[PDB]
Amino acid sequence: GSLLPRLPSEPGMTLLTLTIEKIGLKDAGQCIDPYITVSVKDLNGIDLNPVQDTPVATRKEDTYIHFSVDVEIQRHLEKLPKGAAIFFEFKHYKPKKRFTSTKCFAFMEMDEIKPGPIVIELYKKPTDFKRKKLNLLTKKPLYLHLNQTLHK
Repeated sequence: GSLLPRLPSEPGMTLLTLTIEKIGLKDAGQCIDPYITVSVKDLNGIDLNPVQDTPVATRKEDTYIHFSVDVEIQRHLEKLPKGAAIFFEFKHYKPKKRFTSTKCFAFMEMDEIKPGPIVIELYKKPTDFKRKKLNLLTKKPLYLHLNQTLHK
């Protein structure tokens, strides 16, 4: 993993913690060494922040992988540009290919940052960091479940 510590607080500014609770996937339990890459991209799909990888999740069920990990967003919210989005890319080891593959992704726009639980739908790889063209992974109620906490 490469999860970074919370930034120092700045007066009058706000820091976001996203707790990645779990991810629903039809084939969750089949996914080997699953993890999530969290990035913050501008309108044009360019990294505004350092990319962060969760550690590998070990708590697997048939249709959920439990993470229960906090990710610290590496910029005070008021300093993010209006078209930014936070991406969550679910990655796993493909044993027939012997490499790590991005299976699917979720994202959230700036106007979706609000306290409390949120569920976000998954879109099929390859990740579109401009989120212009999206292919839904499943219509089943299998989502990425997050908790948002806004600090000061």
